[PDB]
Amino acid sequence: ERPTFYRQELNTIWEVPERYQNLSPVGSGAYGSVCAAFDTKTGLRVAVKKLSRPFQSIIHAKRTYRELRLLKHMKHENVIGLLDVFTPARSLEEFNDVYLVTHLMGADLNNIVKCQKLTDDHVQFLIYQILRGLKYIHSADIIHRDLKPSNLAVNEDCELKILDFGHTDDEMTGYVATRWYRAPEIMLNWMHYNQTVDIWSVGCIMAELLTGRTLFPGTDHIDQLKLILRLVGTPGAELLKKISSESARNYIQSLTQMPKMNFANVFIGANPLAVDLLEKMLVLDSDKRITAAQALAHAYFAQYHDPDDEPVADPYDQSFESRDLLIDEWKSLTYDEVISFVPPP
Ligand SMILES: Cn1c(=O)c(Oc2ccc(F)cc2F)cc2cnc(NC(CCO)CCO)nc21
Repeated sequence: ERPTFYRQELNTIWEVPERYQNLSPVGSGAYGSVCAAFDTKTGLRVAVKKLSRPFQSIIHAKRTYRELRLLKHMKHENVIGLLDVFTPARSLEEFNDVYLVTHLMGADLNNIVKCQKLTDDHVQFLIYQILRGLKYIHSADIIHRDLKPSNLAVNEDCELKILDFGHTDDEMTGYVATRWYRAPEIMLNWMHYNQTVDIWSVGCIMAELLTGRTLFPGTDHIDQLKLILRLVGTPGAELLKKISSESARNYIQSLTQMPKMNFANVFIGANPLAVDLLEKMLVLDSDKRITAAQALAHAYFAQYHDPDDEPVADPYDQSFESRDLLIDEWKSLTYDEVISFVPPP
């Protein structure tokens, strides 16, 4: 049955089912503003995202469909999930707004690191959960592509969820956290990239949790690359071949060759098992990076690793990605997905 909706001006008029009370602006998220609220039906504190102009263009309509598809698929402890999706619309003809509901999270990882070192046990637990969530995400052939501490949310008990999985040129420019966790092959568009871009990001995050400091705080793309290459060495012939961009490969070759540094001398005092994992994650050749599944079985996570409690995802059909459709067709697909939603247990 259709719930009763009530109206409220927040951020824009918000029209939500009565179950959602005490709506309070919480800021911005991916492609829309977020409100905290109390779900009287479940007793949960929730985050409610209203999408801004979900169907104003083909790009927007497809993006709307994409986010809804991704959130409906994800059913994992360490990945943001969909508690509810609703529209005040009674039909496709009047359908123009989409609201997404998930758990309200207490803080992001930026708030926790706060210029300070975490204990080795904290790093173990936090990275373990990230890799557990990434194993799940990657098993569905989904790539986050933009993992960073601000996308990693935690509750009081340090229970972690990954948000915003699956940025303009300007916001990737300069001394910005938006670029600091990006694998070099995506930062400078070396090649058709895969899942392991996210493992690079995990290495950057893990090192930051260990030192309290940004691993590669480049002032720009070029500065960041030099920072990266100083640690991991300049690419060898083998990797150079795989750089399908003639232009990028040519620039790479202009740089003075540097050997990989000793990670034990970079990360003084750190668990040698942590050092070892960082070495396996922060490999320039993405083909050779440790995967999430492999990293979970690494000795560093001995006290958390359970092969029987690290689930994979159901198959995720993303054939729509290569599909060209009109606005109203993307809208109709989105509508179907809203209508068909079944709330989690
Ligand atoms: C920033 N942000 C979102 O963009 C966000 O996006 C959504 C995704 C899917 C969805 F169905 C609904 C959403 F709102 C959810 C969300 C939940 N908790 C929190 N809590 C934050 C504390 C700030 O009060 C800390 C983590 O940033 N922030 C969120």
